[PDB]
Amino acid sequence: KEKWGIAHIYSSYNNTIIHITDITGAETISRWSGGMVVKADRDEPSPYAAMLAARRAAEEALEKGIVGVHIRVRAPGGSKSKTPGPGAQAAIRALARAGLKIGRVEDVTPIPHDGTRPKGGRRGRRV
RNA sequence: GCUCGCUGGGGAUACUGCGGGCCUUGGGACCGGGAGAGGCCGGGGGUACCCCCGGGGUAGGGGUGAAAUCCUAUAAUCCCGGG
Ligand SMILES: [Mg+2]
Ligand SMILES: [Mg+2]
Ligand SMILES: [Mg+2]
Ligand SMILES: [Mg+2]
Repeated sequence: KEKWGIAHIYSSYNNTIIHITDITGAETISRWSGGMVVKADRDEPSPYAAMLAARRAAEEALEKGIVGVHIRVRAPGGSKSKTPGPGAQAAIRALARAGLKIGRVEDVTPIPHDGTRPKGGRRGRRV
């Protein structure tokens, strides 16, 4: 019939991770991060690295019989920043261009209802 | 005039003081329908985060203006089921 999977995208200011699993999430199909396609630590969160990683993951998934994916994109969340980095949209676009169909798209960033205390003291980073 | 201070008598009753009588406006008591993260005690929850166990996967993760220390083949980061 139709084999559909899930693409988990983890986007921060330092890196990007693209992880394709099956429909239930318990079996991993492919997994690629920004540090596996570039040489400079400064280029890990760039959109171009996201495109490269997404292309590699999409090819590996396509060779195994996956047809389309639903997308779940997240920032670090918690007591860290709630906003996704610059590589999320580039990752989303590259998956479609590689040949996979796209289902529904939603963000699953974990948000606290007044949880724990963040780092930096009561004055924050002083730079 | 000064020693602005003392003392024997007579007169007045507006104000202050003292005694008596009569009030309700200030203050207090009580009744009615409502408002509020005011306080104390008991019970039930919400996501988030950390650690441990089991399944998948394999070479990086993290962090900076740029790096390094640090974590990772005793299988990390990431995903799933539980405590
Ligand atoms: Mg890296
Ligand atoms: Mg410190
Ligand atoms: Mg300075
Ligand atoms: Mg395991």
